[PDB]
Amino acid sequence: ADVAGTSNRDFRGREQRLFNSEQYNYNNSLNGEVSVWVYAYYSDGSVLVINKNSQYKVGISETFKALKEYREGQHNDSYDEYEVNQSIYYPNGGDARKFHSNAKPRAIQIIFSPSVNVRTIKMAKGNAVSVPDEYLQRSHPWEATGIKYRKIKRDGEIVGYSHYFELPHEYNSISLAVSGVHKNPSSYNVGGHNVMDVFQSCDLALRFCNRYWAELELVNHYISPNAYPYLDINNHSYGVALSNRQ
Amino acid sequence: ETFKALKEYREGQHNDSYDEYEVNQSIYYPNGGDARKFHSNAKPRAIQIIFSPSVNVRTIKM
Amino acid sequence: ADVAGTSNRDFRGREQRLFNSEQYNYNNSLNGEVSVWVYAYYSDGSVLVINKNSQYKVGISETFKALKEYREGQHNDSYDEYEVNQSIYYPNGGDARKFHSNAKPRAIQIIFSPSVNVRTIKMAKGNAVSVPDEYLQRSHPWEATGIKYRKIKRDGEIVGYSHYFELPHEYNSISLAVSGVHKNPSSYNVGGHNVMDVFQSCDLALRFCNRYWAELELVNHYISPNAYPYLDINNHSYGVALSNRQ
Amino acid sequence: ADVAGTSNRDFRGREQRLFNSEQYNYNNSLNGEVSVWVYAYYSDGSVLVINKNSQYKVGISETFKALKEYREGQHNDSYDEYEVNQSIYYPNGGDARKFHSNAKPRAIQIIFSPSVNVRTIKMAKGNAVSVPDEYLQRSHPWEATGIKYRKIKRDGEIVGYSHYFELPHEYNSISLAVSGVHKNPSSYNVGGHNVMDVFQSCDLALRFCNRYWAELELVNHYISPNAYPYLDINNHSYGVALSNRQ
Ligand SMILES: Nc1ncnc2c1ncn2[C@@H]1O[C@H](COP(=O)(O)OP(=O)(O)OP(=O)(O)O)[C@@H](O)[C@H]1O
Ligand SMILES: Nc1ncnc2c1ncn2[C@@H]1O[C@H](COP(=O)(O)OP(=O)(O)OP(=O)(O)O)[C@@H](O)[C@H]1O
Ligand SMILES: Nc1ncnc2c1ncn2[C@@H]1O[C@H](COP(=O)(O)OP(=O)(O)OP(=O)(O)O)[C@@H](O)[C@H]1O
Ligand SMILES: Nc1ccn([C@@H]2O[C@H](COP(=O)(O)OP(=O)(O)OP(=O)(O)O)[C@@H](O)[C@H]2O)c(=O)n1
Ligand SMILES: Nc1ccn([C@@H]2O[C@H](COP(=O)(O)OP(=O)(O)OP(=O)(O)O)[C@@H](O)[C@H]2O)c(=O)n1
Ligand SMILES: Nc1ccn([C@@H]2O[C@H](COP(=O)(O)OP(=O)(O)OP(=O)(O)O)[C@@H](O)[C@H]2O)c(=O)n1
Ligand SMILES: Nc1ccn([C@@H]2O[C@H](COP(=O)(O)OP(=O)(O)OP(=O)(O)O)[C@@H](O)[C@H]2O)c(=O)n1
Ligand SMILES: [Cl-]
Ligand SMILES: [Cl-]
Ligand SMILES: [Cl-]
Ligand SMILES: [Mg+2]
Ligand SMILES: [Mg+2]
Ligand SMILES: [Mg+2]
Ligand SMILES: [Mg+2]
Ligand SMILES: [Mg+2]
Ligand SMILES: [Mg+2]
Ligand SMILES: [Mg+2]
Ligand SMILES: [Mg+2]
Repeated sequence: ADVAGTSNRDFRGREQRLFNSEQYNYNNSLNGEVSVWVYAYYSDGSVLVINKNSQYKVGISETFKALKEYREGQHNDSYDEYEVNQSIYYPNGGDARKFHSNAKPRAIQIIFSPSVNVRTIKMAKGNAVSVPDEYLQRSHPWEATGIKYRKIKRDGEIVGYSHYFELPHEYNSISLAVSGVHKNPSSYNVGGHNVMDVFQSCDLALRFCNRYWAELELVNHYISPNAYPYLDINNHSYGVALSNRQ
Repeated sequence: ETFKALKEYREGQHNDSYDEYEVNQSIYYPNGGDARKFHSNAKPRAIQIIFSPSVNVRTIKM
Repeated sequence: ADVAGTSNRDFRGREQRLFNSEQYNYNNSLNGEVSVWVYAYYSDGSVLVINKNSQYKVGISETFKALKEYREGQHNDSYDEYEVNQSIYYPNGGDARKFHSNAKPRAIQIIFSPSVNVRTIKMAKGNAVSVPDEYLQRSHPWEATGIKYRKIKRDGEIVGYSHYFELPHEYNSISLAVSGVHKNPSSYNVGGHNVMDVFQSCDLALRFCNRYWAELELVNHYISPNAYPYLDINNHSYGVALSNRQ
Repeated sequence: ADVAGTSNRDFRGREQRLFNSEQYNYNNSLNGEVSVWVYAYYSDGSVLVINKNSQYKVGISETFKALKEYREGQHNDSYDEYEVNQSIYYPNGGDARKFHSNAKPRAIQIIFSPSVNVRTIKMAKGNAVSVPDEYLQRSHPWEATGIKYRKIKRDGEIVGYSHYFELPHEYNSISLAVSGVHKNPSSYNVGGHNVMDVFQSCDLALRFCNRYWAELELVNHYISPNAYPYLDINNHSYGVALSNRQ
C-alpha cells in the first residue's frame, strides 16, 4: 500500500475527516439536535447547569426559586429561604435573618449549540414574580437577543454561541426562560406537514440538571467529556472543531 | 425524565440523599464522585413502557 | 562465584524455590492452617467476608439475620428490617414497608484453602429459621458438597477451592454453616492422642469479618495483600502458586 | 382397586403412616438433629427465642447482658442499661435511673427435641458475672437437671422436653448455658472413630434468635409452622405426634 500521510490514497485519513464532517453537518440537518444550556453561577463557586436537547426547537424555563442554589443532602436554610423569597417577591414581605441570600445566582450564561439559528433566539428575563417587563399588561413576552451572542470558536470554527450577563446588584432577582430554533435554511417548514413531529419533540426533549462545585469541575467533568461548547470566566473557549478536520 | 428523576425516592424515609448526590457525580463522569457504594439500589433495574390501545404504534418514538 | 542463572550453584535461586515450597507444604502439614471464607454479595455491590483460620478443622455458622448487609456508621432501616425478618420467618408475619430487602445476599461464595481435604467439606444451608431441610425431624444436619467445588488455579497449581451459588429468587432466604477438615493423609488421627489439642483449636481459631464496598476493593485490599485465593464474577482466579516455584 | 379405608391394600394410607414414622425415627437416629431452645420471657409480654440445631450434641450459652430484652430499631435506654448492668454485677456499682430493668427476663423455658437423651442434659445457671455457684473455686461447672424436665405430649407421644423456671425476684439475675446429647442407645461412641465429625458438628450447628411480641405470636408464627414442641403459660402442649400415625 501507499505510505501514510504522503498520497491521495490515505483512506484512513479521508475517512477520519469525513467522520468528523458528517457529525458537524448531521447536527445541522433537520434530523439533528439543537441544544441549550443555562448556567447559574453562585458565590460559593458552584454552578447549576440546566441543559435541554431536542429536535427542531428547544428551551428552558425556570422560576426565581428554581434557579436558587440547592445543595443536595446538605442544609439549605430552608425555612429562612422561604422568608427570603417572600421579601424578594414584595419588598419587606418576609422576615428573613439575612440581607442577601448566597443562593441567588451571581450571573447567568446561556449557551446554544452551533445548530441553532441565532436570529431565532428569544429570552424572557422576568422579575422575581415571573413578569417579563414590570406589569403583564405592557410586557412583550420575550426579547430577541441573538445580536448579543458571542461565537464560541475553536480552530476558527463556531462551536456554539454564548450570551452572558452578571447579576451583581441586590436588585438582580430574576426568573428566566430562553428558546431557540434549529437552523432551517430550506423552505420546508418543520411545523407544516411535520407539525405533529414537532409536537412529539416537545415530549422527546431530554433534560439534565446538576450542581457542580466549581467552574473547573464543570469544564473537566461536564463540558469536555461530552464535546460541549463553553466560555469560562477568563474568556477561554472550549469545544471541538469538526468540519473538514481530522 | 432525567436520570436523577427515575431514581427511587422513598417519600418520608431516608434516601442516603448526600451519598446519592455523590453517586450521580460518578454516574455522570467516571470517578467523578466520592460515594460510599459501588451500585445505587435507587437505579432502575428495568423499564416498561405501555401505551393505550388508542395509540398508533408506528408513531411511537423513544 | 558462579554467574546467576547459569549453574547448579545459584544458591540464592535454590533457597528462593525452597522457601516457597516450604510454605506450600507447611500449610499442608498437620501443623498448618486450614481456612474458610464465606462471601455474601449484596445488590449495592458490597461484599461481607467472614473468614476463620484454624488448625485441624475449621468452619463458619451464621444466622439469616447475621448475613444481611449492615453498614457500619450509616442508617440501615433498622426498624423496618426487624419487620422484614418477621415476614421472612413466616409469610405475612411482619409489617415492613418493602417487598425485597436489599440487605439480603444475592449470592454466596465459599472458599477453602488448598490445605482442606475436599471430601470432608460439609454445608448446612438452612432456611431462614435455621432448619436444614424443611422440618428438623427429616433433616440431615449437612450435605457433603465437595464434588461441587471448583479448583482455583494459578500457573497450574491448586491455590484454593470454590463453591458459588446465587440467591437470585425472592424465596432464596438462608441461614448457613460450612465446615472442612485439614488434609490428613496419615493414619495418625488428630482426634486421638491429640484430641485435647483439637479442643483447644476450637478456642484458638481466629475470625475476621468486614464489609468491603466492591469486588474490586475486596480483590485489591483483602484477597491480594494476604495471598488468599479467590474467583471473581468474570471467572478469573487469584492466588499465588508456590510449590517448586520461584 | 380396593375402596379407601376398608382393606390392607390402602397403600396411600400405609405410605402416609410410614412417612410420619420415618420422620420420627430418623430424628432419633445418629444421622438426625438434636435441638434446644431457650425462651426468655419479658414483662412487656415479648419473648426472646434462641434455638440451636445440630447433630450429636447441642447447646446455647449466653451472658446476663445478652439475655436482656433488646428491641431492634427502637430506643432501649442504652446508656441507663449500661449503668443497670454495673449495679447488677456488683451491688451499688452503677448510677442507673431505675430500680428494676424491665429488660431482665421474668422466666426461662428450656426445651429440647424428643431426640435428646434427658439423662445427658446439663445446665450452667450462673450469677450475673458468669460464675455457676458463688465463686469459681467451689463451682461445679453444671448441674444435671434432666429429672426436672417435663414431657411435652401430644396424642400420647413425647414431642419434646421442658424445664421452666421463673425469675420473679429482684435477685434473680442470671447467665445461662445449657447442653444435651442426642440419643445413642448403641455402643458406637460418636466421639470415637467419628470424633472429627463431632468437631465439624460444632461448626455446622445452625443458630436462630429473634424477639417475638407475645406468646400468641410465638405459638402461631414460630412453634407451629416449624412443628416444634412447646408448653404455654396455661400448661397447654403443642407439637405433632408422628410415630405410627397418619
Ligand atoms: N500560525 C498559523 N498560521 C496560519 N494559520 C494558522 C496558524 N495557527 C493556526 N492556524 C489556522 O488558522 C485558523 C484559525 O485557528 P485559531 O487557532 O486562530 O482559531 P481559534 O482556536 O478559534 O482562536 P484562538 O486560537 O485565537 O483562540 C485554523 O484554520 C487554524 O488551523
Ligand atoms: N506457552 C506455554 N507452554 C508450555 N507451558 C506453559 C506455557 N505458559 C505457561 N506454561 C506452564 O504451564 C503450566 C500451567 O500454567 P497456566 O498459566 O496455563 O495455568 P493457570 O494460570 O492455572 O491457568 P490459566 O493461565 O489458563 O488461567 C505451568 O507450569 C506454567 O508454567
Ligand atoms: N376417648 C378415647 N378413648 C381411648 N383412647 C383415646 C381417646 N381419645 C384419645 N385416645 C388415644 O389415647 C392416646 C392418648 O391421647 P391423648 O389425646 O389423651 O394424649 P395427649 O394429647 O398427649 O394428652 P391430653 O389430650 O390429655 O393433653 C392416643 O393413642 C389417642 O389416640
Ligand atoms: N427567618 C428564619 C429562619 C430560620 N428559622 C428557624 O430556625 C430553624 C432552622 O432554620 P432552617 O432555615 O430550616 O435551616 P436548617 O434547618 O439549618 O437547613 P434545612 O432546613 O435546609 O435542613 C427553623 O426550623 C426555624 O425554626 C426561623 O424562625 N426564621
Ligand atoms: N459520600 C457520602 C455519604 C454520606 N455522608 C455523610 O453522612 C450523613 C448522612 O448521609 P446522607 O447520605 O444524607 O443519608 P441520610 O441522612 O441517612 O438520608 P437522607 O439525607 O436521605 O434523610 C451526611 O450528612 C453526610 O455527612 C458523606 O459524607 N459522604
Ligand atoms: N415498618 C416500618 C419501618 C420504619 N418505621 C418508622 O420510621 C422510623 C425510621 O425507620 P428505621 O427503620 O429505624 O430507619 P432509620 O432510622 O432510617 O435507620 P437506622 O434506624 O438503621 O439508623 C422508625 O423509628 C419507625 O418509627 C416503621 O414504623 N415501620
Ligand atoms: N443513668 C442514666 C441514663 C441516661 N442518661 C442520659 O440520657 C440520654 C438518653 O438515655 P439513653 O439511656 O441513651 O436512652 P435512649 O437515648 O432513650 O435510648 P437508646 O440510647 O437505646 O436509643 C443519654 O444520652 C444520657 O445522656 C444518663 O445520664 N444516665
Ligand atoms: Cl435535513
Ligand atoms: Cl505433620
Ligand atoms: Cl444411626
Ligand atoms: Mg441526610
Ligand atoms: Mg430546617
Ligand atoms: Mg486556536
Ligand atoms: Mg496462567
Ligand atoms: Mg478417642
Ligand atoms: Mg431508626
Ligand atoms: Mg441514647
Ligand atoms: Mg390429646
